[PDB]
Amino acid sequence: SMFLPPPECPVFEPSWEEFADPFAFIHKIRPIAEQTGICKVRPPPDWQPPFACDVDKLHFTPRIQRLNELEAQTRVKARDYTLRTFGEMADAFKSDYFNMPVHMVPTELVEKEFWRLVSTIEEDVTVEYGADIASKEFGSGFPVRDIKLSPEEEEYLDSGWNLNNMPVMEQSVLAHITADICGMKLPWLYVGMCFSSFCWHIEDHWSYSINYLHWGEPKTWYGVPGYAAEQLENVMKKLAPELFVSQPDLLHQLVTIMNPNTLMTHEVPVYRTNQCAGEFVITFPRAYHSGFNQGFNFAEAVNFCTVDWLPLGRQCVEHYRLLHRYCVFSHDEMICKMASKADVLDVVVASTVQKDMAIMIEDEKALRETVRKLGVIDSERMDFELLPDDERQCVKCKTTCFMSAISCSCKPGLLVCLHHVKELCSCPPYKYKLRYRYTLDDLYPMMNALKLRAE
Ligand SMILES: O=C(O)c1ccnc(C(=O)O)c1
Ligand SMILES: [Mn+2]
Ligand code: NA
Ligand SMILES: [Zn+2]
Ligand SMILES: [Zn+2]
Repeated sequence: SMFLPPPECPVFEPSWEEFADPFAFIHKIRPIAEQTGICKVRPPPDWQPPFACDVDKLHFTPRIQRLNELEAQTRVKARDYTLRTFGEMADAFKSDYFNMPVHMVPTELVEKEFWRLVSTIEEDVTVEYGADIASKEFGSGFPVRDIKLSPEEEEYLDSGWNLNNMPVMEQSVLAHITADICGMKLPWLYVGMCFSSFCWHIEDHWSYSINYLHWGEPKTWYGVPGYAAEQLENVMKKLAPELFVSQPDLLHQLVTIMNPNTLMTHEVPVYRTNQCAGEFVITFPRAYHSGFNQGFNFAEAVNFCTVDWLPLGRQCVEHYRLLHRYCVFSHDEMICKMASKADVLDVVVASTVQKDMAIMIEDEKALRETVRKLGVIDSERMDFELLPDDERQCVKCKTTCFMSAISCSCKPGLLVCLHHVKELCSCPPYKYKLRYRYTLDDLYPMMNALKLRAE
């Protein structure tokens, strides 16, 4: 009556045969899990990657978090903690909050209380949360090559489910990107405490994510399937329109806490789960998710992109354009990079890239015909991939240009994409130049190499 828990998301317990290949498994469960947005994966009982670190030498500065439903928070960014001192703070907080030992506090009660707490104006509870990229100063919870490693660690070094591997494996198309995009290739570490929260969001470029809880108390999740993404946004926009004002850049994205019952009242499907230590949660493309930690814990997560994802990635960039949102990378640049490496691509990958590339080329063909009819005549080849991102964003829609753009000597350095030829300046279009990475004639042999590779 006060909080009605959403239905549970799917839980999978793969055999060791099934577990051997994460991408095969994820493809397999996808028909089920994409209907719920998130799912949980329990590894085989003896898959137990060793965790080891010194709690006194690991330092980080956490973000302070107010817990108010519908209040704006920024998706990225008062004191430094070691893992030990954060833990001591975290345990004391929960212990004092409930006047109980921490293991005795029912997960159902922490959940109820979380939603009461964020709802109540009179309550002004603040907590702290660590969110930080895998670095030399704070490394992965999974074993990596560096130290002399134990046989136990060597067992899990090359695991597909070791989250350092998944990104740079042949089957995350993100692995092929040469643009560093560190925020999307490197794992992130999350040190949680009771009620510390992640707001409703989807991943950049509508990518997958995979989250492993190394140890500690559970992480509570809510997820919405990709097909219902715009439904959720419509609900949120009505209740919190300030979150939907356009952002000056990626460092100013606004997100918020919102009761899943509010979504369920508006017929948005929502699923929940308690992720416990040693379990994975996978989020699917464009699947909204949010949650909070039950207590002191330690999680690790990374984004990835399968061949299943490529056409959604193209759709995402089109969606970003319509919203004037910045891109993390150029999707077309990634496609062409892969084409230029057709001989070493996996064959199913080559086949899928070929299909996306065919759409890209046909769309590009139409756009160039349109701008020619606008009276843009001069053109010059341009290696867009050499420009810093902030030097190749469309003035109007902020898209990262790669296939082509329009420039005018009138405004040096400024570019518009071919959708916004009329937004560059007031000179007549005969003064403009079409800057292009490839002629259409360059592009067809590139696609053809993919075809040969694919057979
Ligand atoms: O704080 C987390 O555990 C979490 C969960 C899902 N997603 C994110 C994220 O930042 O993408 C963070
Ligand atoms: Mn996320
Ligand atoms: Na509150
Ligand atoms: Zn544009
Ligand atoms: Zn001009």
